[PDB]
Amino acid sequence: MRHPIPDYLASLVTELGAVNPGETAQYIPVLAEADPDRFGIALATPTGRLHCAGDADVEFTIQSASKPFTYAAALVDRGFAAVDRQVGLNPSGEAFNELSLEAESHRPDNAMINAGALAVHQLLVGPEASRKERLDRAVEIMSLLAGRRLSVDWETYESEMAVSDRNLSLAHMLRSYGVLQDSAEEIVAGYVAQCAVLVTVKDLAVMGACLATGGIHPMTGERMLPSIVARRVVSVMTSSGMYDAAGQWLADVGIPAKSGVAGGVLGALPGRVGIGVFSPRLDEVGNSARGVLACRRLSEDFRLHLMDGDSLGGTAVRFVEREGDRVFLHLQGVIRFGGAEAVLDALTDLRTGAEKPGTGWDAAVYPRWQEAAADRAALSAATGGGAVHEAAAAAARDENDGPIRTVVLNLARVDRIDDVGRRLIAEGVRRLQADGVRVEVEDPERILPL
Amino acid sequence: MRHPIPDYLASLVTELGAVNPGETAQYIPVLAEADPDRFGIALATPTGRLHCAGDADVEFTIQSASKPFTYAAALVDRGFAAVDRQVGLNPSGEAFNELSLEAESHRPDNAMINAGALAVHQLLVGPEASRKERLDRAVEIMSLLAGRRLSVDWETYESEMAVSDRNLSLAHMLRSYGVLQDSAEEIVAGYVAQCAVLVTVKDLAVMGACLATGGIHPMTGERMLPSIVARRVVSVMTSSGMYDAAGQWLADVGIPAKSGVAGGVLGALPGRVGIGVFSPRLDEVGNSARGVLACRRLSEDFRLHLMDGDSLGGTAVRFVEREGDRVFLHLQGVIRFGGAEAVLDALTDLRTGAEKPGTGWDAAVYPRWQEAAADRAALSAATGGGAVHEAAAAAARDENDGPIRTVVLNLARVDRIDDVGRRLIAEGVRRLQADGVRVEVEDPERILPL
Repeated sequence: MRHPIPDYLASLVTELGAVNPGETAQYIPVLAEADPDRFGIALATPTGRLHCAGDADVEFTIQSASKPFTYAAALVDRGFAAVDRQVGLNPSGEAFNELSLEAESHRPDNAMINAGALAVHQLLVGPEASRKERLDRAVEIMSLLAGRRLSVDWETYESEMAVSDRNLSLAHMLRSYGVLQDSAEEIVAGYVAQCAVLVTVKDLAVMGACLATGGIHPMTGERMLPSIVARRVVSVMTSSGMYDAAGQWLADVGIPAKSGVAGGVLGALPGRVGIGVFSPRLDEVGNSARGVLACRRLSEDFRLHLMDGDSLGGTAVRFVEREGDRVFLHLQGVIRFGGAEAVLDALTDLRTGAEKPGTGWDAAVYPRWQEAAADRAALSAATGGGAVHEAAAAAARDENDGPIRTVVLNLARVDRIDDVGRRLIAEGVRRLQADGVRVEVEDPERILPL
Repeated sequence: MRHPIPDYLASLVTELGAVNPGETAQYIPVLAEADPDRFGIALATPTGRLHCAGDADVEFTIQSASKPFTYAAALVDRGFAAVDRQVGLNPSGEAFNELSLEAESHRPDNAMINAGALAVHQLLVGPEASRKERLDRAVEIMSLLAGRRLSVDWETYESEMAVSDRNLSLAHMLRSYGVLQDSAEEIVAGYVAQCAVLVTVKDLAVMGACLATGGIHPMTGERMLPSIVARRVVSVMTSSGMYDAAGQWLADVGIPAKSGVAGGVLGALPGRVGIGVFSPRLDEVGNSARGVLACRRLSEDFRLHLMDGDSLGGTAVRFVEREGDRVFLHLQGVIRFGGAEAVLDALTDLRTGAEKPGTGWDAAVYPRWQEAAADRAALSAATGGGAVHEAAAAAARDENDGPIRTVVLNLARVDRIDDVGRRLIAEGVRRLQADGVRVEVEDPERILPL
């Protein structure tokens, strides 16, 4: 059988491809002349899968879509403090107002706008880095997430460098205020080359997947960026990626994304998917007309919306078996606060101490809640509590005859766990032993420690 | 053993409670006189748990935090089309500019600002609803999610009704532009009473949990609102809840939230938690000083950030066993696109047709990717692919001797599945049978159908 997702993409391409409104980027001859009859799309999954359709192997300059990647590198190369002092976090239109730098901050609004991107480039390696080191540091970060050595299309670079008065304007203003140190020409040159890096709809998908996983490369499993750094990048994509229309975009689509004037659109939905879309023509506000509509389709047909929750929940608890005197509690999935939290519910739901719990709510006041609670399997199916309820069960009819003396924690089925999970699950075990309960942790591939 | 989460909350209360900067809402005597020495916090989980600390049982007028609830009711009572024609989706400051209504839209920016909240109230039941029907329709929606009959503090209502010139101003302007039909006095009266509804830190937590689950009540499991309606509410909370500071807030905290001038703060992080915080004093921008700082603490200590993914992923696949000629594929958790997607990977990863797959990537170009792929168990642990890889395994060495003829899909361990999951998993099964493979669906509590 053939995977049905790519067939969905092919249908979407054909349906939305029935028309092609808008225009190709006019302010740069090379892009205005590009072939408009192109439309491709790709989805890179968290686990390493790649679905596509249409022109998804056609290279094009990434332009603005490169902004979240250089921001990432700047954060790793200089640290938050140095970068935040130069780049802000507020949404705004690309139209520039000097008043935004007059603030006691003296820094452009965010990293998605040109002025902010020029400050990011300037920060790329260190204060004593040359023009060349910063350029390939840019090319390097994009290349490392794309999984292959990328190149700069000098034809576009030269084409744009000849009509770069606006960005030179932005760079000179930024210097007067001290956000740039080197020359306006030098920083603008590096950013224009940066925007000229060539990628395909599939490179973007994979690059976006790196951000969606929190920094881990989906095709290898190695960490390319620290999760805290990726969180900030996807955060700014959502609040500023679509400028003044971000509010409308978050609600109707709900996907962190950034478009580029060459037709490309980058998407990255944490924990679920990396998206790459390509369609030359732009709408009245500068984005890829079909590129963004296609994102809206993916969101409406699949509910791939940042506000549509998809958590591990109680499913972190694979099962709870009360063999006899000992209890077997197995865990699974990627454990973070979500799973760790449920785990703590399981452990606590065993009577390993005088059970004088704090319901939290007055049963007398909420008769409905008590009734619903009376059937824990039903309520657990309606919310999504996995096998956590098997804990109250083990401590149920089974405790009527015999106390629990040993608890085995098996983590074989667990893929990974962050520090938050580790510290929480650790504490839960520390408190078990305190109840005079034996606790043995069966962890084949030592994952538990910090 | 005692659950460690509430102990964390108690520590946080004591730590952040060491100081108490800001002022109580001054523009309404009753609130300016309220006792500032109060600080409580509560967390309501998706599965029905409630952790708390400090003054979390003290009632206070919900004020602005009521806005996302009336918006929800308006959406259900009138439908998106009627409501969107009166209320926009763009962020903005509470400071009012007439220019926002002059747009061809002729509607206030969003539902979080007063002007937008007044339009929401006006729409509450129907065009022919009385002043009274709209007031209790408001009280009703908040009461239904809080799980108990709430009441209006008329003392605050009268106190505020005596100094409601600003909101009357907003209501009269909205009438001139046709966003309100009834009198300015009537709509303002209903909204001020609306803001006077009394709730505790724990009511908010639970009310917020209703939004975080996509509309399902955590203490009962019954649907209080349709998921599409909750998605829109949490979407606007994130983009407009914190006004012009939403960008900064999304990045540093990442929690959909709204504060109220009485000291309360509502939080709702899809799929993970409903939050309620109370702390009378407000900062220089009108929010609960400690209320918001406490949200920042929860986000930094637990990584309870909208951009920190927590997806079910491959864990939707509990396990894949190749008993012999038949294969057993069990599923678990709350299946949506995330799980359904992985399921489709499992099914496809079996050779039930001439295996001429589309790698998606050129192995020659990405030697690293091929190597990593060579060890599917390792790569599946590094990304978080659950037991989906057991599919390629069943179709592995095992297929060297004998083809697969029957596939059993067990959904007993699955809690629930949306339409997206149903349609996708359905299609995957339709395509299996097409390969001449027998497919038997073991679904005890008929969940599959649409």
